[PDB]
Amino acid sequence: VEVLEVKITEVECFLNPEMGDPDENLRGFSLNLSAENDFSSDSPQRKMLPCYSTARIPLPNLNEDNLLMWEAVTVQTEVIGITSMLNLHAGSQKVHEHGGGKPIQGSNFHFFAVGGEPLEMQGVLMNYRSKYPDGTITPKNPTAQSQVMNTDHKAYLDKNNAYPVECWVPDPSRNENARYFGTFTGGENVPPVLHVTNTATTVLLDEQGVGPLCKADSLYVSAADICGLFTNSSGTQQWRGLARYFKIRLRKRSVK
Amino acid sequence: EVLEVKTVDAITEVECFLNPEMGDPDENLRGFSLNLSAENDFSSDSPQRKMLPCYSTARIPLPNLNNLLMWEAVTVQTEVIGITSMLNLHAGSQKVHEHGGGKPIQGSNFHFFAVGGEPLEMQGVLMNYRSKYPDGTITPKNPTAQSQVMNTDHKAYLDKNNAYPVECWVPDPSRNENARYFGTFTGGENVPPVLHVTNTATTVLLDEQGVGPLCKADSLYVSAADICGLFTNSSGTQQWRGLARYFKIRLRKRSVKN
Amino acid sequence: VEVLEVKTVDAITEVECFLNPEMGDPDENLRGFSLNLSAENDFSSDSPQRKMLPCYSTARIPLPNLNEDLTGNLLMWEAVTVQTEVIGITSMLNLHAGSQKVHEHGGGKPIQGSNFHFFAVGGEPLEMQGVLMNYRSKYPDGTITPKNPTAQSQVMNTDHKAYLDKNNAYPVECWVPDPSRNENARYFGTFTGGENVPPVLHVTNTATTVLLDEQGVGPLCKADSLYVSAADICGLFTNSSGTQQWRGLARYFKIRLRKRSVKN
Amino acid sequence: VEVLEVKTGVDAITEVECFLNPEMGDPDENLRGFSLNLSAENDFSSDSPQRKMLPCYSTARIPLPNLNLLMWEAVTVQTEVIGITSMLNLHAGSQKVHEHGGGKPIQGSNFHFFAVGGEPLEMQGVLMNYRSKYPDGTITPKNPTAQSQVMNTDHKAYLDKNNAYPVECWVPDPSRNENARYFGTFTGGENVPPVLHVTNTATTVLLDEQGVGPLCKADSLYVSAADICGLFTNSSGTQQWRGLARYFKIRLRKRSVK
Amino acid sequence: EVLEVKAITEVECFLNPEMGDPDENLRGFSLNLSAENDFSSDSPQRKMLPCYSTARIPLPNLNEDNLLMWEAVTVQTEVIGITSMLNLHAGSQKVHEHGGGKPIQGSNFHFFAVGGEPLEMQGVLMNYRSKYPDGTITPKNPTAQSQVMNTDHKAYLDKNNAYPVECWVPDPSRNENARYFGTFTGGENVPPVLHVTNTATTVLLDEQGVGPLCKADSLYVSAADICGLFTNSSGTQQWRGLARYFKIRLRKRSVK
Ligand SMILES: [Cl-]
Ligand SMILES: [Cl-]
Ligand SMILES: [Cl-]
Ligand SMILES: [Cl-]
Ligand SMILES: [Cl-]
Repeated sequence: VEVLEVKITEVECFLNPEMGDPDENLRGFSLNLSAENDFSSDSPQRKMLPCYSTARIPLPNLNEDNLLMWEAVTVQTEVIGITSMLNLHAGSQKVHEHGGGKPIQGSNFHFFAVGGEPLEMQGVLMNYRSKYPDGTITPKNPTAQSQVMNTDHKAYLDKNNAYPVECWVPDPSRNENARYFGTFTGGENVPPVLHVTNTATTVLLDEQGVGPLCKADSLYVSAADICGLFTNSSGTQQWRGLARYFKIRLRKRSVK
Repeated sequence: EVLEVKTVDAITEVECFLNPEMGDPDENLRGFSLNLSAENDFSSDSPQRKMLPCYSTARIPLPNLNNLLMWEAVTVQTEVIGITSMLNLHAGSQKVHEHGGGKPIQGSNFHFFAVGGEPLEMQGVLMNYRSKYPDGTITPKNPTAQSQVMNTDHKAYLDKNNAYPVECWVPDPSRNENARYFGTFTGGENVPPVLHVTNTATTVLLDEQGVGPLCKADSLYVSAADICGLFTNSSGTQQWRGLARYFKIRLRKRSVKN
Repeated sequence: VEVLEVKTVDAITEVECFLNPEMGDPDENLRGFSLNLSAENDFSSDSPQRKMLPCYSTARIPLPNLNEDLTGNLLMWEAVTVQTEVIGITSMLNLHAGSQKVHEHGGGKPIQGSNFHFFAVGGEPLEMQGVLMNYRSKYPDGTITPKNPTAQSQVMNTDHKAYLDKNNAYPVECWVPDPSRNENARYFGTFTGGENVPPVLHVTNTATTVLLDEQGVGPLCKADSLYVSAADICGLFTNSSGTQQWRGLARYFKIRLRKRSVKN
Repeated sequence: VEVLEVKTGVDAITEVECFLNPEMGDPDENLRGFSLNLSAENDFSSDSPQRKMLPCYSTARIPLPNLNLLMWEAVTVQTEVIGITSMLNLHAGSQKVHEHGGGKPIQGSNFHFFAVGGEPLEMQGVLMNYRSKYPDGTITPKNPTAQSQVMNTDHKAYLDKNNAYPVECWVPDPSRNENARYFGTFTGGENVPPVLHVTNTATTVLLDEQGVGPLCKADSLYVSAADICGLFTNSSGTQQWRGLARYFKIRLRKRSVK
Repeated sequence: EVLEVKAITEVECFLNPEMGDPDENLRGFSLNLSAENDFSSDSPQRKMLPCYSTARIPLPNLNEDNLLMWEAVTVQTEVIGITSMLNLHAGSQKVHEHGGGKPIQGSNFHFFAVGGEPLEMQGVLMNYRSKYPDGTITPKNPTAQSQVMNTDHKAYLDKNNAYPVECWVPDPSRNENARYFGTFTGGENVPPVLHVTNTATTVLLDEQGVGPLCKADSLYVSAADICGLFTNSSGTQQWRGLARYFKIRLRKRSVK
């Protein structure tokens, strides 16, 4: 529909990570990782699989102000609790005899989105013959083509802690009413590098000065913040994730 | 000679996904190469077709037109699709140690794209001129020792998909007057892959004088190579892994003298 | 606080400060180091020694009172810019004392591994949010750590809010600056984790950070005080034996301030 | 050398292009672009490297159209390393990374350097070891002392012969080269990954603060390069330097001088 | 008071490194590093300690007859001989059987300054109980506090080859009349990364448009360029240093 003239409120929210949480005391961690399954019998357990975080954020009803819609203009966001990884005394395997614990390191994924509706996602699989567990939503009727680009695998990030990170990326051919940003760093011993500052703002307005338009007086925040692998004294490995903070500035926009 | 920009229906967007062409050794390993061999003498180097990753290319047809009118490519949005699929450490990859997770994809990688008004122009360079390339590949014809450095005979068009091996060919900086190309190669056993996705990033394709690629025959050419690293199997065999690349291109009608 | 016009002089002032690090100080001779790090404590049995936990540094700098009376425009000090650097980085080029040989007949092992470089400047104490690796850790007397933690303290638990109101008491491993508050401060930090991460530290008297927000307003010093805060964990020192210690260094601050008018 | 006005109108601009080959040592007719195997652990008192083990600076004089006063002025250069994807061949020659693995990538110490000047590059000599005995066909610092291992102002030369000046003996001289522009990056290490970019969208302006470029004496332009990509590890454990060609495209204009 | 800009001279100098020079032949190298000395008994040899380089450059007298001083406006600088490190055939331990020699690598420090008086140093020590050798100038009467900040340790860089790099840094609380720039990179395996170009200039003017002012007609250059460690065949290690070029553009400035 036709976007018209601008006619200014802040929302803030703290999205928890969904790393698998194998029992209550391991909130923020996945189950121990399995290794060396044949592509032809790869059946990962639910609690081993990090999933995308999402929340529907209700916004003030605009009935007392064609229509009006909230417009997202800017967001400030950071990963919460980065210094917790300076605890090298709890749970982690010694680097060597008499040494402290092994830092969280290895492959990591840091990702956020702000939109006027659920994030649109595309499925890609490492191994199309993976049997995903109950409580996950993964590409339906995958083929070999699902290990590169198969355009049947389209979804909405419409449920929290359901869509595994290894199965889904944001869809660049859609997401007209959202902005998203992500960096993947892969490797056995990659160091995590995380920055905090209250002086960083991201602008959400497009080439024509229009931010995401909030449908049904709601916005969707999305995140995945896999910080790396935690190595237990036994040699077992677990994903560790951290919460993400969002502060979103919005203004009223007339539409038709 | 390039004249005036034109100004209803003087703008068009086209979008597509290019699939990677890494070798596809069997019906279930689409997006991977055959296991890499090692330590072949220069005198007896005969790589199998399915071990060799190839440049991806496609020709996108644009609406016909008629001091000629041509479509001009102004901006591109591109990312690699499926970067999170590397967070599956449970399938096929060798354990990092006893009781450990699978080894992540890592090692030598190459990220490349191009947008042109005609096929990408390539220069051939070889690690080993005596390498014997298999049927189904197109490689520098009749190379010499000189072909291991610069040999100006090795000129080709990226004019066929899944045929031009990445290890044999580079974009030619002495040509490609009607195209824009971007590439980064990172070599090493342990190189971490580092990949960014956002729908807010745009490359401008216009040159110093405000002209983008002009599409001959109302056709646009997209080119890619996205080798993400090596997958290490439980046995210790390694394979290339690749991913698809998204393109969105904004074009505009431009007038040209005959 | 409704903000009005910048005054112009006798309108401008500069304060400077050297903040020492609080790495734990295990004995009289090892100022700037932690106790030997322990390893492999079960989450159900994790009681770290006071001297093993580096803490945030903080200092309160007194400023000149500006108001003849408070009876309906106040003057306040506004922080505009800061120069800051880590003091003594070249001390890590001592490879002859205490550090394990890299191999037979080799130099000592450089300081390396996980590090955290953090600073802030505010018109009030830094506001902090608690997050724990392990909510079952038993923290020692003389530290201030998240009260009544649950499993949610391993992710985000909005109950863990604190003021950095005391030097050498808030452990770096329990607390981050709170991006949901600190309306009247500016903070900057980088965490780099890994067993063999190289330290990369720059010194120059030519670098300035601007503390003004989008509206051109800097931190406003309530009660004629400026709060500086730092954490500079440089990495891990590996002794002959194989035991490791955090090493930390002091941070310089030079802050320029101007007189700003406010309503009330 | 008094500089006056930039000349104007038709035929006031020219454009030269050059593919400069690397000079890595070429130990036999088939190993064009490599060095001889690296020796190791020679005492400083008895260090006598074989010529084919020593990479040298590349250079060429490019002759320009005769003008006579007018001189050609170099204003821009586009430059690129050629064949960077050739390092994705891990099947030929190189030591396997482990049992059943691919070949070991080229990695380690690397040097990427180019220059554009209106006369030969001016160079300063600096030795790791002043007692090194250099072989026939190489040009190295004369009568070096222990001071040659730091700064000896005696060691001035012109880059006036291709494949003669060893890269280990010479650096561009920042106290001279008023009539040239040089750019280099040294990365040292046993395992450093090579990182190389290609794009036809990057230009270096060669104009100084006053807006003056290299003025081309005796209607000559001097290009210079060193592109040591890293070390190739043969399956026996021997190592060789691997070099690549460098492309130049230089835009020039006529400048008035008295 | 700093008055008006009155014309122009250029000074140049190549400042040698001071790495320890253990014998006549090993100019530009330290003595083999010792390891594992107790804090309570750490007595390093003179020839093992790299020191700061400095030189006072004499300028033309201005006020033979508002007074005039020389103002330093720009500097071009680079490290000289970076390519010498491509000699892997001399002295260095092989990387493996039949392999080339081990490149120089590990901890490095690259620093320069330009002032109109001597560089002002602050003392900080790894180990305050270190006993420093004759021929060096180090913090007087140090305490534990000398391992962090101890304001007693102030000194002018007044003597070439005397102030050990490991004991001193530029003082950011002082040096109103100099500009300094330095990077430390620590670690066993750190690669040296060095750039050369005759097209890079550092501007030395401050916020108010004023460069360093040469107090009594002299300009002071300071440097330390520790490139990393050379590993001999035996396994022993020595610092390697390189000279630094400076070209400094100066202009006449009126003062009170
Ligand atoms: Cl699906
Ligand atoms: Cl050909
Ligand atoms: Cl609390
Ligand atoms: Cl000479
Ligand atoms: Cl002192």
